[PDB]
Amino acid sequence: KSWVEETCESIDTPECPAEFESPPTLLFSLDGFRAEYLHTWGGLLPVISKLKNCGTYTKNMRPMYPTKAFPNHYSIVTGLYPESHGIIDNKMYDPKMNASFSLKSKEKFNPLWYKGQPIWVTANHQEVKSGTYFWPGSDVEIDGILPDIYKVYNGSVPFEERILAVLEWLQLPSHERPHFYTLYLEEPDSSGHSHGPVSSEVIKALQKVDRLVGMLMDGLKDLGLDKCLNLILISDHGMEQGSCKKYVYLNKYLGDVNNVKVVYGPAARLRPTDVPETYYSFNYEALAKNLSCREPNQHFRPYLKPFLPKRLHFAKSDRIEPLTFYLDPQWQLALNPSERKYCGSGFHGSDNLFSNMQALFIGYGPAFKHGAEVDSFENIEVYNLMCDLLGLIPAPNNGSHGSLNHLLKKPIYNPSHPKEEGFLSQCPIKSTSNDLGCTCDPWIVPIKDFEDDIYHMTVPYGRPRILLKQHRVCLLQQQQFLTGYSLDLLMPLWASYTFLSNDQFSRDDFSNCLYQDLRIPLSPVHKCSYYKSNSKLSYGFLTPPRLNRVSNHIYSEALLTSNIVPMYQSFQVIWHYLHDTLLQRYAHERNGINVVSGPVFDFDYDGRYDSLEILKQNSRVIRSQEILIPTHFFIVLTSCKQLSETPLECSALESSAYILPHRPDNIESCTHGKRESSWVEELLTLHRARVTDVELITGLSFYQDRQESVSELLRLKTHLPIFSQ
Ligand SMILES: Nc1nc2c(ncn2[C@@H]2O[C@@H]3COP(=O)(O)O[C@H]4[C@@H](O)[C@H](n5cnc6c(N)ncnc65)O[C@@H]4COP(=O)(O)O[C@H]3[C@H]2O)c(=O)[nH]1
Ligand SMILES: *[C@@H]1O[C@H](CO)[C@@H](O[C@@H]2O[C@H](CO)[C@@H](O[C@H]3O[C@H](CO)[C@@H](O)[C@H](O)[C@@H]3O)[C@H](O)[C@H]2NC(C)=O)[C@H](O)[C@H]1NC(C)=O
Ligand SMILES: *[C@@H]1O[C@H](CO)[C@@H](O)[C@H](O)[C@H]1NC(C)=O
Ligand SMILES: *[C@@H]1O[C@H](CO)[C@@H](O)[C@H](O)[C@H]1NC(C)=O
Ligand SMILES: *[C@@H]1O[C@H](CO)[C@@H](O)[C@H](O)[C@H]1NC(C)=O
Ligand SMILES: [Ca+2]
Ligand SMILES: [Cl-]
Ligand SMILES: [Cl-]
Ligand SMILES: [Cl-]
Ligand SMILES: [Cl-]
Ligand SMILES: [Cl-]
Ligand SMILES: [Cl-]
Ligand SMILES: [Zn+2]
Ligand SMILES: [Zn+2]
Repeated sequence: KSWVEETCESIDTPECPAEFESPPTLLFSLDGFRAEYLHTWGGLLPVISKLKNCGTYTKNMRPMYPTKAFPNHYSIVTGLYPESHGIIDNKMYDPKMNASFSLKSKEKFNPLWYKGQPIWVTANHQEVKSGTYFWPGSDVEIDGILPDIYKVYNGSVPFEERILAVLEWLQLPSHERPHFYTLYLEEPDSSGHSHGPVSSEVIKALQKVDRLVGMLMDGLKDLGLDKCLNLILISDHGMEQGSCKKYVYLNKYLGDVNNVKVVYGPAARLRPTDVPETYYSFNYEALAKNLSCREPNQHFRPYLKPFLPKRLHFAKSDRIEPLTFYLDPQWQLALNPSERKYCGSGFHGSDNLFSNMQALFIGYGPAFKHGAEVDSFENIEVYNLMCDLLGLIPAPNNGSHGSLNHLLKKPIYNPSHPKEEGFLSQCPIKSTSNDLGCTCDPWIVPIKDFEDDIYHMTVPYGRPRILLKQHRVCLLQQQQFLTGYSLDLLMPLWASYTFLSNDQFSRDDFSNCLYQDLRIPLSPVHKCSYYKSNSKLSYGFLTPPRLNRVSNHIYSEALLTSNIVPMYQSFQVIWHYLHDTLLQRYAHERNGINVVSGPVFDFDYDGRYDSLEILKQNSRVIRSQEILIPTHFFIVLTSCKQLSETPLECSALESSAYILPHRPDNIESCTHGKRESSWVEELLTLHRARVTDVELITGLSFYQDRQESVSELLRLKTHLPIFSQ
């Protein structure tokens, strides 16, 4: 009898032959196996269906951007974003190397491309052997290390021979046998490209790899290993149907230029042809602006790379061109029709939250649960998991160690909340009152005399913790919100408040009206007079003064100088619509929301909060005062899973996070032709982010006082919703 015909039985303990002290881990990639293939054609794939039903499965493993083979395979084995591990696409130009990378060039074997630490190198350093039958990077000497057994990539090797070789490796004596293995097949990616994802050729390709996995499982059973091996069946990305009618050609807007090179496809990038001499002097911004808002409902958008949504984490590599393009589902871009492959084939590379880009993940073996279906997770999380399976300490990476513990029968690593590394103080009322130059309207109720339940109301999940190392913060308590105030930057790092479903906003105006918070040092850029007619810059509020839960008028404590941030007039359009219109609707839909908002400073576009050194280099002198202008603003919205519960009494949390670019115009949204502001909601959706994304870029940590385990909270904070096509 074959493995697939046996009944599914629980493997609570590894059932291993005498020559095996612990089960190995095998990482098995089916290139271009989009998650939906199993959703729809599972009945035709008996082998992979048994792995899913007898193992641990997610409907969608989220890939990394761009959704191509080399970035994503190397992300899986490093736990790193492509921008950090250096393999940002299958084809790259490095201006400092003055060298081009591609899959059919000898540069593919040059170790200088491959950063980070792949799991076989991690294993080597910790006395664990590896055998790789193809995997990007595995035929390259990385950190002076090669897998104990490896194969130089050769796509012509029959799939059966690859599986048989691994099965022979598993028969090696213990002192030479690897503990970690890889297998890689080019299908169903090959048929998806040549014939499209919805084709009889892809179905044949899916049946072929299903029989090949069965061949693997049958071999393990013959060796007595089918209950002594942790299998991770995975893919690098999904597949989409391209069209010649959904292809953007830049020469429509630029003319038939030849001084630029465009990496064609859905995640296209642009650089001058005269490199490296002009790689940094080229006027990318002028080119980006010439390509912006040219068509109604334009299906491509130019982005200078720091302006891409942070959730993509696609900017901190010199191999990522300063100009990139973001493409709608099914759409691709090239310089002209001669600079691209066939426009009607299957393709991938698009936004890693598009449903058809989602990837496969099944875990099967002693370590994995039986019949468990788990929420989506990113493939950068798998490196830590394989480390736990192999008894390895992981190298530093972007996965959140412990966030996949719910996949395992018995979690290996027990995660902790990060320590608060800030310096916390109390801010005393010890500021001499000064004229702010404000002209408050008569209906603004002043703060004439400045001199537990409220705390829980404003931070019902616990206050955000300051991860910023040695940063000086004091907590400012108000009746309706809590502020984490930076004494080093003289502006608030976050404000937290709860917006109940029946709470009303005030209609009154409050222009050019502030009250000096006598608990903080007075700065010239705290005053109304500084921003008066300041064409360069205005100010905005973290907590909305119109929200007043007790009284009918403007909430005067929200007018404190500790509650304002520098803010462009252009961004005020977004911020005002968010708070005057969207938040009220979200609170109706969610039965209230808790809100935390604040500034972000990521001037070096690495997705992490900036050092003091970096902030000093990016300060601006405006109206004879040094001022630090945020690069983004964050907002985190939290409510209950059960709609009968208000945010102060959640049995379980629902979280939405956003990292909004703080730009001095709204060219990103193409608003010249618009007479209503719903485009603000589209901008929010595009720039949604994991809670963990916000934590990394602000040095803050949320929800630490909740009773859920740390791993459960990591699951909440790493989640990101998929755009359903
Ligand atoms: N729109 C479109 N794009 C295509 C088509 N055919 C290929 N592409 C693209 O060219 C790349 C080369 O595919 P290949 O068939 O020549 O080699 C395959 C495979 O042989 C190769 N490869 C896989 N592992 C490798 C490895 N370890 N080393 C070197 N090359 C490797 O990667 C390629 C698939 O990864 P990919 O889809 O992200 O990139 C494709 C893909 O993005 C096509 O028909 N239509
Ligand atoms: C994703 O995880 C990466 C690995 O932890 C992380 O990259 C690391 O970033 C730090 C901080 O920039 C670098 O640390 C050192 O950088 C230079 C040395 O080159 C020093 O001047 C610094 O003081 C510091 O010691 C690491 O070199 C870097 N590691 C790698 C492999 O890139 C990324 O930041 C993470 N990405 C996100 C968005 O969180
Ligand atoms: C960059 O490398 C290419 C090799 O493809 C070479 O032709 C060119 O002269 C080099 N330019 C500089 C400035 O080094
Ligand atoms: C690739 O493998 C095939 C066998 O499947 C072999 O004929 C061919 O010579 C190999 N290529 C190289 C460069 O070794
Ligand atoms: C278009 O590009 C030119 C350079 O060729 C630049 O001077 C101009 O400012 C750009 N147009 C816009 C609207 O930015
Ligand atoms: Ca930064
Ligand atoms: Cl790099
Ligand atoms: Cl390139
Ligand atoms: Cl278009
Ligand atoms: Cl492609
Ligand atoms: Cl195990
Ligand atoms: Cl709780
Ligand atoms: Zn692929
Ligand atoms: Zn492909």
